[PDB]
Amino acid sequence: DPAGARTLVLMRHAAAGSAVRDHDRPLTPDGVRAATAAGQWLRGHLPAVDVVVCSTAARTRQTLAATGISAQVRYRDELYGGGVDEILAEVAAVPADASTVLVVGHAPTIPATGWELVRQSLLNRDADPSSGAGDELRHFAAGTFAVLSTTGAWADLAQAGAELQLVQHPVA
Repeated sequence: DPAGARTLVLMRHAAAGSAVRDHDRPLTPDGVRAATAAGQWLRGHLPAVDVVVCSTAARTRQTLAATGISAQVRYRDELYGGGVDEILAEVAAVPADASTVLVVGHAPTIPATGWELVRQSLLNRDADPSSGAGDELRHFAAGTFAVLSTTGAWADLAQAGAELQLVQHPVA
């Protein structure tokens, strides 16, 4: 039945400064360091990212740039303030044979998305409904990412859910 797991990385952009338009706010120097560290970790520890879905905001674009990940990128205004359902609709639309997908977006939606996927996966696995699975997402500062795994096709992610593997917190 399953035939391999797909890897989903849900990232909140790194720390950003001030600008006269919110969408133009740049990373701070500490946010650049945090995004750089996150990229180094991702490229050293996970399969190469195949597809990135990224908010059009400067800070999300810049976070991606700082990671050093070269992949096909889908920039989406839907990720600039979209909710869980919008983020999942965009993940569902990626090339189906992608093995590893990175999402670079904003809180609160990014951690909420992870949490919903975890709870759906619990349900599908007939887990104990008092399970604390997903509680690691309770801290999700700028630059954090969660790594999840699913056996479902990308299109089916909302129904299939995903299991949380790790949450990597910013180190700068």
